[PDB]
Amino acid sequence: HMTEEEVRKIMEKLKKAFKQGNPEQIVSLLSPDVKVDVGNQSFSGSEEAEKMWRKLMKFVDRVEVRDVRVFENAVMIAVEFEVNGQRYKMIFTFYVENGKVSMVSIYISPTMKKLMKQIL
Amino acid sequence: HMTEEEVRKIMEKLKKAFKQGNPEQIVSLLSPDVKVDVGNQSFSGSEEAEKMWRKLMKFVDRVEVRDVRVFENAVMIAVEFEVNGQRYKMIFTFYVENGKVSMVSIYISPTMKKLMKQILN
Ligand SMILES: [Cl-]
Ligand SMILES: [Cl-]
Repeated sequence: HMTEEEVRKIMEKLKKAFKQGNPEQIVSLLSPDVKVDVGNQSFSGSEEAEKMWRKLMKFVDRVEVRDVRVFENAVMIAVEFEVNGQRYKMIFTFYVENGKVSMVSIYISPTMKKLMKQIL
Repeated sequence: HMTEEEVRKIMEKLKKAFKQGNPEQIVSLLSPDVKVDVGNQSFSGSEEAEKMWRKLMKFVDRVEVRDVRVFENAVMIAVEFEVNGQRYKMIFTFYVENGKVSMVSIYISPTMKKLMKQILN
């Protein structure tokens, strides 16, 4: 259980990590047993989460935080990604437990899934 | 891509099915290829989703909606379930595509983890 102010803190740090593009910042906010579900792929590790993040960031030329909201212990972040001149929209949901993200839920538009399945 | 007004209609239908009892409304909102992620388990297809949903709702003796919120194509519902005298907080995130729910993400309390394991297994 975390206070409203507690969740807002991680939110601002998650927001700063996305915009500035520092991957180490993102990873430090994840719990060691963080569960990441995105599309058909699922990841159990925190170190595995970092691997998939960097594997995505190596194709992304431009990151842009569109909007950020906080619902209970969830932090939602709308992100636009530019890959090969093309823009894509992703939705991230970070569920926080004890000051760190315990679960990450990412929505992927059908056209994005193609790219993820292509540029894999 | 769906308009803000189109996502709100689904939200109200979702909100209504929670403020009321029947899960028969939520299954009608599900896409045939819907993906439900609860705990470490994932459920694919409306058939498996309607099964998992029904089994869970049969364990719940009381439902209270704490809050509802819309964010892009995502519908968030904060709920309190009561199973065997004990009460648990949960969050439902419904991702909408073309008027139906393509993906459902369910967060549960750590204290509900063992209990959720018994129901689904
Ligand atoms: Cl997109
Ligand atoms: Cl907008």
